[PDB]
Amino acid sequence: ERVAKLAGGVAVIKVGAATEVEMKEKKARVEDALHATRAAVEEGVVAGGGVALIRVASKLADLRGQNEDQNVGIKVALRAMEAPLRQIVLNCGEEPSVVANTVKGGDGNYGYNAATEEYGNMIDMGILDPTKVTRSALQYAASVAGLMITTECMVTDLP
Amino acid sequence: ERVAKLAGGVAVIKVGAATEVEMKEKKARVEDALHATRAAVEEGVVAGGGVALIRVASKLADLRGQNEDQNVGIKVALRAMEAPLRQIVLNCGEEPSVVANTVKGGDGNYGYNAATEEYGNMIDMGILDPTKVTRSALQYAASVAGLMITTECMVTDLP
Repeated sequence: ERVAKLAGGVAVIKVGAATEVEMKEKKARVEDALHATRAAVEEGVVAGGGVALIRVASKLADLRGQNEDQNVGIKVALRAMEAPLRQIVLNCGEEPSVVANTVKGGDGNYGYNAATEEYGNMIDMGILDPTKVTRSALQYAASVAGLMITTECMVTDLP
Repeated sequence: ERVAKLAGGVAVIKVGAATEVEMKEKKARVEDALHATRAAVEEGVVAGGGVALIRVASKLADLRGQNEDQNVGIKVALRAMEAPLRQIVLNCGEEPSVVANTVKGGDGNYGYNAATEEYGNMIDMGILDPTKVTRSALQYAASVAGLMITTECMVTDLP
């Protein structure tokens, strides 16, 4: 904060809306974007639409572990890596597996543009997620769900 | 017509079988088939796997009615025409929308062979439904469900 006061400078974004329920959801989105850009800057961008994830899943098609159970454990994460793309499509009322099949038929930054309903190069269409966020999504989900599946017993209060 | 009936004799069939159950059971299926056949003859075969229906749905992609409600009414039947294929696939434990997407990507008699789990030409693979049956399925379902959706009030006995 002090470095900006001295350096460079300090900027304020003022959000406009007609009402107050609008003000709140809008201010919340600008706050969200403000963070996501700060993350991209410290950690770049990758193809959005969750294609980045689908792309790393095919790169790791040949990853193996110390034994067969570890292998299924890998295939479990890879298969999960498809889910963001799969939900995005499902929220559009469209066939999620059919979109996924055809994105997985492509290469590099080829993806589905859910807004316009046609395939293309995601970076060219301006659909970029920041790397830090995609990474962070993955690391954290993995961390919790990893633990979660090792649960054999649960202890809680009575109803 | 009187000559044809008379000169002419009557052909008979004796359904052979191991068990009296199967026997009389098989006998049944026979009389059935015979039916459809006579009918099939009077008015043939079409690609099974419910592809015929999926095929007519794309031919009618440009059908319209007297007003917008009539239009939705058309899209409602077309969308339904996909259901047999969709159930067949769902009974195999496989992704029904993914199969449908790829059959709809094809043409003519290209379909899914649920038995062998691979796509191909349905007539070549011997998967044929008789026309009279496919037609008749459609006409009757339409007839009842058509009426059914116009229901605003129901009158029955007390529980």
